[PDB]
Amino acid sequence: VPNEPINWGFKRSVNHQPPDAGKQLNSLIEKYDAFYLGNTKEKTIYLTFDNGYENGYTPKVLDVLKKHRVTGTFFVTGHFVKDQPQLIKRMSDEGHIIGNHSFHHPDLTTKTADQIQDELDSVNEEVYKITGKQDNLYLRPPRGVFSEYVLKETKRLGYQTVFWSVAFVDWKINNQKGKKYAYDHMIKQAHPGAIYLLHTVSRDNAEALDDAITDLKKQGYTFKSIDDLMFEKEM
Repeated sequence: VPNEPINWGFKRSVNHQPPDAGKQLNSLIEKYDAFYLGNTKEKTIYLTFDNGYENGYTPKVLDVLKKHRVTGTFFVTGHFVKDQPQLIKRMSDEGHIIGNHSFHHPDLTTKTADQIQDELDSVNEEVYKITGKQDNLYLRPPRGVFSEYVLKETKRLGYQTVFWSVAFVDWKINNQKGKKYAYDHMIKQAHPGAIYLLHTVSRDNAEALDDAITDLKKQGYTFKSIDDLMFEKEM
């Protein structure tokens, strides 16, 4: 299979309609069971987070999710796990899902099968040492970079690759825009079956999320987890 680097990207959602990555990308991901949307036939949103390091707001994000009784899926890197053991424990104890964002967050298309296996297993290994548990195998390619080779290999390793349908610039520490910026994006880009990709390092992201969930729920949206997505898609 080809190993041509591919960066996950797509035209943003418009008019609250699910976005589409195109026929070529849709065919590729489906050939390997990867997905970027959940059930678009109901007003449901699946929250996911990418965690590479901590900037002091994840505890508040966890409090907000608990308050709204929403289950998040956090894709963590080796560094995050090693640096924030207590947070990993909270995610596990509070019913959240811990996804794999690789240990060193490298470009997987440049790693051999053996290297890929180690990059992923090492994260689970450390997570288990902390939680004594292990979630279903979910992966989010570092920097959204992948290829058919990466999808084929990770799937062979039992990993389900999870992309996204909503994301914005909430990861730039040198330019933290505030609550309104993030909130407005989560409301405007909302759509049935949306899988949100959020970060927890920018100023007021927890407060923006709190407001977004509150208002999205009022609109008639229900928040489900990646595990729920997988389960319901099976039945």
